[PDB]
Amino acid sequence: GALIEHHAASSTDQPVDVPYNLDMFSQAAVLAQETYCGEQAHDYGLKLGDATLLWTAGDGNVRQRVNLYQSDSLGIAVAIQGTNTSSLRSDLHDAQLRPVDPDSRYRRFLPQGTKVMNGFQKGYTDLVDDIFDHVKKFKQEKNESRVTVIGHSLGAAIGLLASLDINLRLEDGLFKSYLFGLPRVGNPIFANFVDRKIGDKLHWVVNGRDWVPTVPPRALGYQHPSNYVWIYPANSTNWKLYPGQENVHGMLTVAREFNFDDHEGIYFHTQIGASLGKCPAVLGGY
Amino acid sequence: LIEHHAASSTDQPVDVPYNLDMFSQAAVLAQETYCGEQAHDYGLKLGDATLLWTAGDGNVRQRVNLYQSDSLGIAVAIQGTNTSSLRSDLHDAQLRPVDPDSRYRRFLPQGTKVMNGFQKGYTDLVDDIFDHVKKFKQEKNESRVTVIGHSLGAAIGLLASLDINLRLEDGLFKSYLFGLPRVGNPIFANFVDRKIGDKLHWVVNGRDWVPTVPPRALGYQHPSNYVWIYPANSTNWKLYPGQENVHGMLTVAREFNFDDHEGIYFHTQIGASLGKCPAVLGGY
Ligand SMILES: *[C@@H]1O[C@H](CO)[C@@H](O[C@@H]2O[C@H](CO)[C@@H](O)[C@H](O)[C@H]2NC(C)=O)[C@H](O)[C@H]1NC(C)=O
Ligand SMILES: *[C@@H]1O[C@H](CO)[C@@H](O[C@@H]2O[C@H](CO)[C@@H](O)[C@H](O)[C@H]2NC(C)=O)[C@H](O)[C@H]1NC(C)=O
Ligand SMILES: *[C@@H]1O[C@H](CO)[C@@H](O)[C@H](O)[C@H]1NC(C)=O
Ligand SMILES: *[C@@H]1O[C@H](CO)[C@@H](O)[C@H](O)[C@H]1NC(C)=O
Repeated sequence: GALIEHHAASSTDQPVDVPYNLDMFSQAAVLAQETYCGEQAHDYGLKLGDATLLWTAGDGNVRQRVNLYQSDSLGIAVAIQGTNTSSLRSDLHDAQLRPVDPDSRYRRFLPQGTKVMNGFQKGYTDLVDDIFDHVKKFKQEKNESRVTVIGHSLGAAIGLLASLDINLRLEDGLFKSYLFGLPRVGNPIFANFVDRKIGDKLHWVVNGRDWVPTVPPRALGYQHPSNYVWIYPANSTNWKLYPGQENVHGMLTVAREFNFDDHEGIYFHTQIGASLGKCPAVLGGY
Repeated sequence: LIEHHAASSTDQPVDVPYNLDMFSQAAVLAQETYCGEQAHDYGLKLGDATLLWTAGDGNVRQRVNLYQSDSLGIAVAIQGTNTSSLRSDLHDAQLRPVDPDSRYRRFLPQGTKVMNGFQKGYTDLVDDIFDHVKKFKQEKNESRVTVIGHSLGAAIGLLASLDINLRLEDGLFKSYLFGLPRVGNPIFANFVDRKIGDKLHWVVNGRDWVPTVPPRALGYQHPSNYVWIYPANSTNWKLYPGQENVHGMLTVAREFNFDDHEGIYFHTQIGASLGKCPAVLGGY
């Protein structure tokens, strides 16, 4: 249709050592994986690391599966199910890709001109009311003010929206966010806002030459938030943090030499992937 | 989405190995394409180059000026445009990747695609260019043919350079392109490198937007080895090897402007609202 002529930042900052607690990142990883376990979905009481399963909705068909835990280190942890690269390759076309206004439940908290990808926001708005209801319920039952949002893949995209929304609309806001294989979600206005409001809480990681964080493309006006960890090579222990947005020393340096395999793999010693991790999911070991 | 891959070279930039006298000589001819009153001043001389023939008027077809040049031979310079015009017209059907025109399609790999708007710009002129290149090569006893262009003219120029090299006896001597937009897909870009890579010289000025469009996300890929003048209009220039070099233009990903398209390229001014008419070689 038309070329996006808006500018956007591409950071030139040098990559730094990853400063985060990787036990917590790993704990998030095993929960991200458990979202792909259908038979264990309503196994309430199941414990994965420090996190005990309390509630689940969705099934990966009409709505993404969401699993909610009490976790010693993460508080009330909400993990959202992702998908695989062949589903994303099939589904990301046409109306899905449209940059749209924020849903009315949270539109008034975000800058004017904020846009997010239609299919990702839809994935979120189909779950948001049940997530909010059950977060509030279990925060009250467990006397827990901390809320962590976690997700891989489509789950990471839904997760970014949930993390920002929870931080703006729910009392106590967000504690942490942990996102794995994150697609682009919104425009530069969105990305700057994410940085401003949840930048100090947000943790996200890209595995090697994963295609997923290259889409939707910058040419459609989409922009990542700041500071991703890049695991390179994929599945290795070689990780660094790439400051600012769309860092030129990172992903950008291979973004037309992607593959469809690195999306699933080993993230900080834990397997994540619909075809890869086990059920129930195992923490660490790789 | 375009799920096809494409190369993005990681090779370090190197010094520019080119004869810059010839690149500047091209630059004054790229500018003269913008001079409408002088379009038919046959005999006019700019550097080592004498005007022999002109077609087009910038309205229905781009202006093309044809010279005899001591250093470049029969030189064909194609008029470009300004960033404002490109911002307005690069939409919808103009951006579409299309098959090569039947005149040259069988010479190009299967799967080659070029931007529809730029190919139309060329195919509106190609027959007149071919006829007159042949006419003046024979009249001047000249086997060297050089193609030159800025802006849209650089895009039309790239197609001409390849087409001439494949279809015309003696092929191409040199190509000099300034502020080159993307023109075709990776198959095109690879083929350009294979067939005219050792003849091709092209340069981007600073944070010029034009060489960022059309986007890679629509399937477009630059050929190898651009000179980058950075900052814009300065004498700091390096060559960026391979295609879509990650150390170059891509490092100012999305922080373009609409002003560097016109400016100082190897000491000579190029741009529709910036030169003199007649154009001046060097001085800046
Ligand atoms: C990182 O780990 C993943 C998961 O083991 C690897 O994915 C496999 O890659 C091969 C080809 O590269 C495919 O044929 C398999 O189907 C993939 N498995 C899955 C479950 O996707 C990936 O290749 C690894 N990447 C690197 C760079 O080692
Ligand atoms: C390089 O040269 C060109 C010479 O025109 C500069 O373009 C001008 O820039 C100013 C400030 O942005 C604009 O207001 C003018 O309209 C531009 N002129 C034209 C004809 O486009 C360009 O800014 C210079 N760039 C650098 C980095 O020095
Ligand atoms: C990917 O996920 C889809 C949708 O759930 C499923 O039908 C398919 O079996 C999966 N593909 C692979 C290769 O595992
Ligand atoms: C750009 O070029 C076109 C020629 O079609 C002209 O009409 C327009 O006024 C020019 N714009 C500027 C800013 O020089």
